[PDB]
Amino acid sequence: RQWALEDFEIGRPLGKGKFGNVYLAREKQSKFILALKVLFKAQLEKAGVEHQLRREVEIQSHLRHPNILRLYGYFHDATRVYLILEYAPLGTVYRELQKLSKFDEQRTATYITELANALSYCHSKRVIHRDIKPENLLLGSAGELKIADFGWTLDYLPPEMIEHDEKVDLWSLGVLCYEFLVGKPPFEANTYQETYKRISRVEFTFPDFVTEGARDLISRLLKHNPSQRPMLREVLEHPWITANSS
Ligand SMILES: Cc1cc(NC(=O)c2cccc(C(F)(F)F)c2)ccc1Oc1ncccc1-c1ccncn1
Repeated sequence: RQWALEDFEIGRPLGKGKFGNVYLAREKQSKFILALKVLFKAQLEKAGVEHQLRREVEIQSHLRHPNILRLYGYFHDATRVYLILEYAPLGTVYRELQKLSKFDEQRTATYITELANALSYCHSKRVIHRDIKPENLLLGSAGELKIADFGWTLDYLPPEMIEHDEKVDLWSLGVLCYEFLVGKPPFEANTYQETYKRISRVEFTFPDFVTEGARDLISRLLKHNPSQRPMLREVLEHPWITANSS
Protein backbone atom coordinates (compact mmCIF):
# COMPACT_ATOMS: atom_id res chain seq x y z
CA ARG A 1 0.00 0.00 0.00
CA GLN A 2 1.61 3.22 -1.09
CA TRP A 3 -0.13 6.00 0.75
CA ALA A 4 0.50 9.74 0.33
CA LEU A 5 -0.79 13.12 1.48
CA GLU A 6 -2.17 13.65 -2.03
CA ASP A 7 -4.54 10.78 -1.27
CA PHE A 8 -6.59 12.79 1.24
CA GLU A 9 -8.63 15.99 1.53
CA ILE A 10 -7.79 17.89 4.74
CA GLY A 11 -10.60 19.38 6.79
CA ARG A 12 -10.80 21.02 10.21
CA PRO A 13 -8.04 20.58 12.83
CA LEU A 14 -8.99 18.13 15.59
CA GLY A 15 -6.82 19.64 18.26
CA LYS A 16 -3.20 19.27 19.21
CA GLY A 17 -1.39 16.24 20.48
CA LYS A 18 2.10 15.44 21.61
CA PHE A 19 4.26 15.92 18.51
CA GLY A 20 1.79 17.16 15.90
CA ASN A 21 -1.72 18.22 14.96
CA VAL A 22 -4.55 15.89 14.03
CA TYR A 23 -6.86 16.71 11.14
CA LEU A 24 -10.25 15.46 10.03
CA ALA A 25 -9.71 13.82 6.66
CA ARG A 26 -11.46 12.19 3.75
CA GLU A 27 -9.94 9.63 1.41
CA LYS A 28 -10.38 10.96 -2.14
CA GLN A 29 -10.27 7.34 -3.32
CA SER A 30 -12.91 6.18 -0.83
CA LYS A 31 -14.96 9.14 0.46
CA PHE A 32 -14.22 7.55 3.80
CA ILE A 33 -13.82 9.87 6.80
CA LEU A 34 -10.92 9.37 9.18
CA ALA A 35 -8.28 11.18 11.20
CA LEU A 36 -4.86 12.26 10.03
CA LYS A 37 -1.97 13.03 12.33
CA VAL A 38 1.18 14.80 11.28
CA LEU A 39 4.39 14.26 13.21
CA PHE A 40 7.74 15.92 12.46
CA LYS A 41 10.90 13.81 12.29
CA ALA A 42 12.92 16.69 13.78
CA GLN A 43 10.80 16.82 16.93
CA LEU A 44 10.55 13.05 17.25
CA GLU A 45 14.26 12.52 16.71
CA LYS A 46 15.36 15.46 18.84
CA ALA A 47 13.89 13.88 21.97
CA GLY A 48 14.49 10.13 21.31
CA VAL A 49 11.03 8.68 20.50
CA GLU A 50 11.51 7.92 16.86
CA HIS A 51 12.14 4.29 17.82
CA GLN A 52 8.86 4.09 19.78
CA LEU A 53 6.82 5.42 16.88
CA ARG A 54 7.89 2.57 14.57
CA ARG A 55 7.71 0.05 17.41
CA GLU A 56 4.10 1.00 18.37
CA VAL A 57 2.94 1.94 14.89
CA GLU A 58 3.94 -1.63 13.82
CA ILE A 59 2.20 -3.31 16.75
CA GLN A 60 -0.80 -0.93 16.63
CA SER A 61 -1.10 -1.80 12.91
CA HIS A 62 -2.10 -5.38 13.86
CA LEU A 63 -4.71 -4.73 16.59
CA ARG A 64 -8.42 -5.02 15.69
CA HIS A 65 -11.02 -4.41 18.37
CA PRO A 66 -14.08 -2.16 18.35
CA ASN A 67 -12.60 -0.61 21.47
CA ILE A 68 -9.17 0.18 20.03
CA LEU A 69 -8.82 3.24 17.82
CA ARG A 70 -7.70 1.75 14.53
CA LEU A 71 -4.69 2.69 12.53
CA TYR A 72 -5.33 1.99 8.86
CA GLY A 73 -1.77 2.90 8.07
CA TYR A 74 1.12 5.33 8.14
CA PHE A 75 3.70 6.90 5.81
CA HIS A 76 6.12 9.80 5.63
CA ASP A 77 7.92 12.06 3.25
CA ALA A 78 11.16 13.97 3.79
CA THR A 79 10.32 15.73 7.08
CA ARG A 80 6.99 14.60 8.42
CA VAL A 81 5.37 11.33 9.41
CA TYR A 82 1.66 10.61 8.80
CA LEU A 83 -0.64 8.27 10.78
CA ILE A 84 -4.02 7.40 9.34
CA LEU A 85 -6.47 6.77 12.10
CA GLU A 86 -10.08 5.93 12.67
CA TYR A 87 -12.14 9.01 13.42
CA ALA A 88 -13.77 9.13 16.85
CA PRO A 89 -16.50 11.80 16.80
CA LEU A 90 -17.47 12.04 20.48
CA GLY A 91 -14.13 13.32 21.71
CA THR A 92 -12.00 12.18 24.66
CA VAL A 93 -13.16 10.54 27.91
CA TYR A 94 -11.05 13.13 29.65
CA ARG A 95 -13.22 15.92 28.15
CA GLU A 96 -16.47 14.19 28.98
CA LEU A 97 -15.27 13.67 32.57
CA GLN A 98 -14.52 17.32 33.29
CA LYS A 99 -17.77 18.23 31.56
CA LEU A 100 -19.83 15.76 33.54
CA SER A 101 -17.69 16.03 36.66
CA LYS A 102 -17.67 12.23 37.10
CA PHE A 103 -19.50 9.13 35.83
CA ASP A 104 -22.19 7.00 37.42
CA GLU A 105 -21.86 3.27 37.98
CA GLN A 106 -23.48 2.34 34.69
CA ARG A 107 -21.23 4.46 32.54
CA THR A 108 -18.10 3.48 34.50
CA ALA A 109 -18.92 -0.20 34.59
CA THR A 110 -19.60 -0.21 30.83
CA TYR A 111 -16.33 1.61 30.00
CA ILE A 112 -14.30 -0.72 32.23
CA THR A 113 -15.92 -3.66 30.39
CA GLU A 114 -14.93 -2.24 27.01
CA LEU A 115 -11.46 -1.48 28.38
CA ALA A 116 -11.05 -4.97 29.88
CA ASN A 117 -12.27 -6.40 26.60
CA ALA A 118 -9.68 -4.64 24.48
CA LEU A 119 -6.96 -5.48 27.01
CA SER A 120 -8.06 -9.12 27.05
CA TYR A 121 -7.72 -9.09 23.27
CA CYS A 122 -4.33 -7.43 23.40
CA HIS A 123 -3.08 -10.03 25.96
CA SER A 124 -3.69 -12.99 23.72
CA LYS A 125 -1.15 -11.29 21.46
CA ARG A 126 1.28 -10.47 24.25
CA VAL A 127 0.45 -6.76 23.69
CA ILE A 128 0.49 -4.61 26.95
CA HIS A 129 0.02 -0.79 27.31
CA ARG A 130 2.00 0.58 30.22
CA ASP A 131 0.11 3.92 30.58
CA ILE A 132 -3.69 4.26 29.96
CA LYS A 133 -4.94 7.83 30.58
CA PRO A 134 -8.34 9.46 29.87
CA GLU A 135 -6.96 11.96 27.40
CA ASN A 136 -5.90 9.01 25.18
CA LEU A 137 -9.36 7.47 25.41
CA LEU A 138 -11.65 8.47 22.54
CA LEU A 139 -15.41 8.06 22.01
CA GLY A 140 -17.15 6.62 18.97
CA SER A 141 -20.57 7.49 17.54
CA ALA A 142 -22.33 5.03 19.82
CA GLY A 143 -20.28 6.39 22.72
CA GLU A 144 -18.21 3.20 22.86
CA LEU A 145 -14.70 3.52 24.34
CA LYS A 146 -11.81 3.46 21.83
CA ILE A 147 -8.27 3.13 23.19
CA ALA A 148 -5.81 5.29 21.26
CA ASP A 149 -2.69 4.45 23.26
CA PHE A 150 -0.27 2.90 20.77
CA GLY A 151 1.04 1.02 23.82
CA TRP A 152 3.93 -1.40 23.52
CA THR A 153 2.17 11.42 33.87
CA LEU A 154 2.82 9.66 37.18
CA ASP A 155 -0.92 9.79 37.90
CA TYR A 156 -1.58 6.64 35.90
CA LEU A 157 1.74 4.87 36.52
CA PRO A 158 1.87 1.70 38.67
CA PRO A 159 4.48 1.34 41.47
CA GLU A 160 6.74 -1.13 39.67
CA MET A 161 6.99 1.41 36.88
CA ILE A 162 8.06 4.41 38.98
CA GLU A 163 10.13 2.86 41.76
CA HIS A 164 6.71 -5.56 34.69
CA ASP A 165 4.26 -7.44 32.47
CA GLU A 166 0.55 -7.33 31.64
CA LYS A 167 -0.37 -6.93 35.33
CA VAL A 168 0.27 -3.18 34.74
CA ASP A 169 -2.98 -2.67 32.84
CA LEU A 170 -4.98 -4.15 35.77
CA TRP A 171 -3.59 -1.29 37.83
CA SER A 172 -4.65 0.85 34.90
CA LEU A 173 -8.27 -0.28 35.15
CA GLY A 174 -8.07 0.37 38.88
CA VAL A 175 -7.07 4.03 38.42
CA LEU A 176 -9.64 4.65 35.67
CA CYS A 177 -12.63 3.12 37.50
CA TYR A 178 -11.81 5.43 40.42
CA GLU A 179 -11.32 8.55 38.29
CA PHE A 180 -14.61 7.83 36.51
CA LEU A 181 -16.76 7.51 39.66
CA VAL A 182 -14.86 10.08 41.70
CA GLY A 183 -13.72 12.59 39.09
CA LYS A 184 -10.00 12.47 39.90
CA PRO A 185 -7.04 10.04 39.94
CA PRO A 186 -6.65 8.24 43.35
CA PHE A 187 -3.03 9.18 44.06
CA GLU A 188 -3.33 12.79 42.94
CA ALA A 189 -1.41 15.16 45.19
CA ASN A 190 -0.42 18.84 45.27
CA THR A 191 3.28 18.00 44.88
CA TYR A 192 4.70 15.53 42.36
CA GLN A 193 6.72 14.14 45.29
CA GLU A 194 3.72 13.17 47.36
CA THR A 195 1.97 11.57 44.31
CA TYR A 196 5.04 9.39 43.91
CA LYS A 197 4.76 8.64 47.62
CA ARG A 198 1.04 7.89 47.53
CA ILE A 199 1.43 5.53 44.54
CA SER A 200 4.29 3.54 46.05
CA ARG A 201 2.48 3.24 49.38
CA VAL A 202 -0.73 2.73 47.42
CA GLU A 203 -2.74 5.12 49.58
CA PHE A 204 -6.16 6.36 48.53
CA THR A 205 -9.48 6.75 50.32
CA PHE A 206 -12.95 6.76 48.80
CA PRO A 207 -15.53 9.57 49.01
CA ASP A 208 -18.62 8.36 50.89
CA PHE A 209 -20.71 7.87 47.75
CA VAL A 210 -18.51 5.19 46.16
CA THR A 211 -20.23 1.88 46.80
CA GLU A 212 -18.80 -1.36 48.22
CA GLY A 213 -19.00 -3.19 44.92
CA ALA A 214 -16.94 -0.39 43.41
CA ARG A 215 -14.49 -0.28 46.33
CA ASP A 216 -13.98 -4.02 46.23
CA LEU A 217 -13.12 -4.01 42.52
CA ILE A 218 -10.83 -0.98 42.84
CA SER A 219 -9.19 -2.23 46.06
CA ARG A 220 -8.32 -5.49 44.30
CA LEU A 221 -6.98 -3.69 41.25
CA LEU A 222 -4.75 -1.24 43.10
CA LYS A 223 -2.44 -3.83 44.71
CA HIS A 224 1.19 -2.82 45.17
CA ASN A 225 2.14 -6.37 44.22
CA PRO A 226 1.14 -7.15 40.57
CA SER A 227 0.64 -10.91 40.99
CA GLN A 228 -2.15 -10.22 43.49
CA ARG A 229 -4.05 -8.07 41.01
CA PRO A 230 -6.95 -10.03 39.50
CA MET A 231 -7.08 -11.12 35.88
CA LEU A 232 -9.10 -9.39 33.18
CA ARG A 233 -11.58 -12.29 33.24
CA GLU A 234 -12.18 -11.84 36.95
CA VAL A 235 -12.76 -8.12 36.28
CA LEU A 236 -15.29 -8.77 33.47
CA GLU A 237 -16.93 -11.25 35.89
CA HIS A 238 -16.85 -8.95 38.87
CA PRO A 239 -20.29 -8.65 40.55
CA TRP A 240 -20.17 -4.87 40.48
CA ILE A 241 -19.28 -4.82 36.78
CA THR A 242 -21.95 -7.36 35.81
CA ALA A 243 -24.75 -5.54 37.66
CA ASN A 244 -23.97 -2.05 36.31
CA SER A 245 -22.67 -2.55 32.75
CA SER A 246 -24.69 -1.87 29.55
C1 LIG B 1 -5.15 10.02 20.75
C2 LIG B 1 -4.12 10.05 19.71
C3 LIG B 1 -2.84 9.52 20.01
C4 LIG B 1 -1.88 9.53 18.95
N1 LIG B 1 -0.64 9.12 19.26
C5 LIG B 1 0.46 9.16 18.54
O1 LIG B 1 0.56 9.60 17.40
C6 LIG B 1 1.57 8.54 19.22
C7 LIG B 1 1.44 7.25 19.79
C8 LIG B 1 2.52 6.60 20.46
C9 LIG B 1 3.77 7.31 20.55
C10 LIG B 1 3.96 8.65 19.97
C11 LIG B 1 5.32 9.40 20.09
F1 LIG B 1 6.24 8.54 20.48
F2 LIG B 1 5.67 9.94 18.92
F3 LIG B 1 5.19 10.32 21.05
C12 LIG B 1 2.81 9.28 19.30
C13 LIG B 1 -2.19 10.01 17.64
C14 LIG B 1 -3.47 10.55 17.33
C15 LIG B 1 -4.41 10.56 18.41
O2 LIG B 1 -5.67 11.12 18.28
C16 LIG B 1 -5.89 12.47 18.57
N2 LIG B 1 -4.93 13.32 19.15
C17 LIG B 1 -5.12 14.66 19.47
C18 LIG B 1 -6.43 15.18 19.16
C19 LIG B 1 -7.41 14.30 18.56
C20 LIG B 1 -7.22 12.89 18.21
C21 LIG B 1 -8.32 12.12 17.45
C22 LIG B 1 -8.10 11.02 16.47
C23 LIG B 1 -9.29 10.47 15.78
N3 LIG B 1 -10.61 10.92 15.99
C24 LIG B 1 -10.81 11.95 16.91
N4 LIG B 1 -9.70 12.51 17.60
